[PDB]
Amino acid sequence: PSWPQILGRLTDNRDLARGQAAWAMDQIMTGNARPAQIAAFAVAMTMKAPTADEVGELAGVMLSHAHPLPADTVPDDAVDVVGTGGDGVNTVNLSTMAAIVVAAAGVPVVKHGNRAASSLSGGADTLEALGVRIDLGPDLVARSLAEVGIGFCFAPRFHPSYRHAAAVRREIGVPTVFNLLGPLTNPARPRAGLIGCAFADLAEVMAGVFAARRSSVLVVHGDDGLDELTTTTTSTIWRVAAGSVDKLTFDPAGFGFARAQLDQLAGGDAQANAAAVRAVLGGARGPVRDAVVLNAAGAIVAHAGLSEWLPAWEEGLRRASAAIDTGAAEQLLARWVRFGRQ
Amino acid sequence: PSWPQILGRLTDNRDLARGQAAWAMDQIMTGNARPAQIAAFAVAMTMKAPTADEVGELAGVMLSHAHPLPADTVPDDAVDVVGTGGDGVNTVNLSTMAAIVVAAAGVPVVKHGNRAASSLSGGADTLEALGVRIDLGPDLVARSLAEVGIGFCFAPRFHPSYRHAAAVRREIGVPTVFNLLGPLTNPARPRAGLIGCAFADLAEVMAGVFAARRSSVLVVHGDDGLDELTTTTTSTIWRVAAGSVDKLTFDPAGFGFARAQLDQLAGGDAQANAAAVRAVLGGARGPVRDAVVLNAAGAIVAHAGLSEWLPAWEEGLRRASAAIDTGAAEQLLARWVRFGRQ
Ligand SMILES: Cc1cccc(C(=O)O)c1Nc1cc([N+](=O)[O-])ccc1C(=O)O
Ligand SMILES: Cc1cccc(C(=O)O)c1Nc1cc([N+](=O)[O-])ccc1C(=O)O
Ligand SMILES: O=P(O)(O)OC[C@H]1O[C@H](OP(=O)(O)OP(=O)(O)O)[C@H](O)[C@@H]1O
Ligand SMILES: O=P(O)(O)OC[C@H]1O[C@H](OP(=O)(O)OP(=O)(O)O)[C@H](O)[C@@H]1O
Ligand SMILES: [Mg+2]
Ligand SMILES: [Mg+2]
Ligand SMILES: [Mg+2]
Ligand SMILES: [Mg+2]
Repeated sequence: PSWPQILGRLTDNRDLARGQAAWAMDQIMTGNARPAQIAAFAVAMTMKAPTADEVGELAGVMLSHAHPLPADTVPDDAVDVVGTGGDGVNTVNLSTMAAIVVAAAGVPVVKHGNRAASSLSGGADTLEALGVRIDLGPDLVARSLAEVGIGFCFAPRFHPSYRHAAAVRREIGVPTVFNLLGPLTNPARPRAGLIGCAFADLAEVMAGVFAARRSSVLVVHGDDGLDELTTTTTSTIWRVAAGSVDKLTFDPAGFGFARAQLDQLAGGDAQANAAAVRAVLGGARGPVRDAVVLNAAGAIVAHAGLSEWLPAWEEGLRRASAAIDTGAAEQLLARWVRFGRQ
Repeated sequence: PSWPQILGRLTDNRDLARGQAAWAMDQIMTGNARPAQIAAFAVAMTMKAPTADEVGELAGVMLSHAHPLPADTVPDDAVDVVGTGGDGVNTVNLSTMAAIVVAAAGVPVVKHGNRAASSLSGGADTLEALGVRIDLGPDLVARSLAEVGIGFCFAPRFHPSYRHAAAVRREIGVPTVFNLLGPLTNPARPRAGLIGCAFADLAEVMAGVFAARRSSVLVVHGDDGLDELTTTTTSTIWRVAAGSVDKLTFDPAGFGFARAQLDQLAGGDAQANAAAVRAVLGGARGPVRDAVVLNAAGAIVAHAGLSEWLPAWEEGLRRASAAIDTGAAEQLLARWVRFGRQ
């Protein structure tokens, strides 16, 4: 394989041969690619329209180079709650809040996360502001998961070889196929998740990658553009189960939720967003709670799919709400903060 | 304007707004674009499908930054004979040989040229092997043109600010929109030309750029893939005159030209291709001579267009053949060599 061969194929609008995307990614992640080659590949793959096979190869190479969690430390039914980001709306940290609630309902959560790329405060930034340790390596994430019920895998900590693509992605600015990879490369490799996708036309491709792994995942795109299940309108859900992908539209009104305005979900800096988390876990009613409960329920539905759509959602909403109302979610965050200080 | 705005528009498969392509090219030419940005732009422009407007903007910026020739030193009827290269056939240097013959026939030639990128020996390489000084500056090119009847503008000498782009292009190794720019950026700005294009689907775009300038040009693509008028089969000609383009099919059988095999036009290294030039100029009969006379005639037809198709060709073929047969073409090369030495 070569860069002229692979780039030529992509610029002729042809799907790559098996292994070529993987060759390319490994060149990038071993530091052997020129910035121009990285850029050309990212842009060419994006404009050609990447396939699930190709994206699966890219994610596969990343996982092959990632720091793994130690053996037998991740429950077979662990779940992720994470998105691509890049929706350009700068909301409160819905995945992060949902993840805490889900863990507090008793579902093991091993969350992939990162700092913001465009938003004011990313999930890692807000957790940091809350006193949660976002710097833990493999051993300690495994202990967090065992002792607290949730572990946070800070992406740069687990994916140091991905640094080689970092400057190039920033310099070109524009989203590419690489913006699909975050949720696909959780180093603990949980088999269930509620996965946000900001890019409506590529969500199906992400879903295809999870289907090839036989993951139980809901890939979600709010029809208002959010990489979350939204409360302002319907959401599109690519449901992944038993290796197949089913496309659905989801309306929260079907479960008694009132329509919200997008500005009701607006975020701010790390301190402002940390305060927003504290308010929801404290039992404040309103639009931010509703969106958290909705997304937590989605994660629980994905979890249930590891082993029907309507009762699953009803049970998910019931469990997410109870996890907040009992105080369990607020207590879990406190215990998480205390685990880190120890 | 910004790289994210422009790259975003292109990856959305949208034509650029007026002036955006020029903005981008000026950033590249001033050393202000990162290699990753250069590469992203080249690839995105190529896959979106460039317009004549866009390519014209890129060319315009290069000419703005190029070393010009001194005022009133280029004849108003000067002609170029040059192609994109990149046809992957590795032939003898047909444009270079044609240019010498055309000049010997009395048509002033200010040739844009460069070393090979893929071939074993490009026009510049073969001229160097013949003893011609290829790297002369504006003042001396102008003197060459007046005293010898031909001048050669070495692209890297006249377009020093293009070095950032040229480097990225070698790194990604695949043809892009930038491979159209050579024939479009002759620093002497001749108004006529015989212009080869290796890319059949983009020749019409090149022709459009020349039309906007109201040049008299034949943009040519051999139906065997050559960026030259071929003798192995028919050629497509985008004839540019009166600011309009019309596409023609051209068969040299109509002028008594026998079919050649592409193998008979095969080239080698600079010394072998220099030998091929000497052989043609020395009056050897055969497929190479035929191909040279045909392309020489084409340039003379373009020159005439600055002012009927078939009579123009007949006159061009007669003048080309005679320029060789009288030894005028051999003697002009000898004078060209002496000029550079003295
Ligand atoms: C995967 C990943 C690993 C290491 C660094 C980065 C980084 O870019 O800094 C990274 N990217 C993401 C990580 C997550 N994530 O959830 O951990 C989400 C999105 C992205 C992204 O760049 O689009
Ligand atoms: C324009 C130009 C200017 C400076 C350098 C280069 C280079 O790349 O080295 C260059 N490119 C070409 C120049 C000519 N030319 O006729 O002088 C022909 C083709 C090309 C090309 O790369 O496609
Ligand atoms: O700056 P952006 O590109 O817009 O990304 C915003 C955040 O979304 C992603 O994580 P995640 O879904 O886990 O965070 P969340 O809690 O805010 O939803 C990403 O890792 C960022 O932390
Ligand atoms: O390596 P390549 O990409 O295949 O290009 C072959 C040559 O063709 C172009 O010039 P020109 O038309 O003037 O040269 P010629 O005499 O060989 O036709 C280009 O500048 C190269 O010198
Ligand atoms: Mg999210
Ligand atoms: Mg989000
Ligand atoms: Mg040529
Ligand atoms: Mg050629």
